[PDB]
Amino acid sequence: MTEYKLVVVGACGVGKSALTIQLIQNHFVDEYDPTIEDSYRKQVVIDGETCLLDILDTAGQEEYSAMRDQYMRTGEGFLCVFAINNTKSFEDIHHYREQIKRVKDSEDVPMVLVGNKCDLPSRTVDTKQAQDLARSYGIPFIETSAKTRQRVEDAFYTLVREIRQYRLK
Ligand SMILES: *C[C@H](O)C(=O)N1CCN(c2nc(OC[C@@]34CCCN3C[C@H](F)C4)nc3c(F)c(-c4cccc5ccc(F)c(C#C)c45)ncc23)CC1
Ligand SMILES: Nc1nc2c(ncn2[C@@H]2O[C@H](COP(=O)(O)OP(=O)(O)O)[C@@H](O)[C@H]2O)c(=O)[nH]1
Ligand SMILES: [Mg+2]
Repeated sequence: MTEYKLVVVGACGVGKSALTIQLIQNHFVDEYDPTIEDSYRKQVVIDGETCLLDILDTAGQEEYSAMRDQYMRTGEGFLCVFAINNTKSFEDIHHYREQIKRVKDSEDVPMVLVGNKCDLPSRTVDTKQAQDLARSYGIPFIETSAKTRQRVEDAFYTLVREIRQYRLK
């Protein structure tokens, strides 16, 4: 099958692991160990194509090294996650995109911006604000809830679609 290497990035606590485990296992994990970084695979059919998703759930220590860069560089698309009730995690998005552009050495990298925890009532980041930022980046924006599973498949499948478009260009 066709493999897609996805990398889930974003601040501590935004829901990277919860989103990943929701997609793979269809259940919601609270308080998942923030130090554990793993890759998860799933075979899925997206727009008629059988896909093997290989999803890196980034975690643990913020590390910069030639080795780490090399590893990140193998990522084909990046799910850039913030939490809609945490403004700092949203303003961190610039940094993550900066590092992605740096290691991929391109201003064109498949990316999807994800505003997670959209089930919560105490939003601090407006949907429109994130939409406008995503538009400036030229990437899709989707709000998700790893808790209710709202748009979780949409978020990951949108990233696959972005990678497919990049490959065809
Ligand atoms: C909670 C738990 O420890 C956790 O999940 N994480 C996630 C990974 N990790 C991390 N953080 C940051 O930015 C954190 C920030 C706050 C303190 C200082 N620092 C700078 C900003 F102010 C925000 N950044 C990165 C990071 F860039 C990378 C990484 C390293 C090398 C290259 C690349 C290339 C592309 C990438 F997408 C990433 C990513 C992610 C790269 N890695 C991990 C980071 C905090 C702990
Ligand atoms: N209400 C709500 N809580 C979430 C959601 N996603 C993650 N969480 C909670 O936020 C905390 C951090 O999530 P986690 O997946 O560990 O974040 P990570 O550090 O980015 O991997 C956990 O307690 C989760 O239960 C969500 O969509 N809604
Ligand atoms: Mg985690």
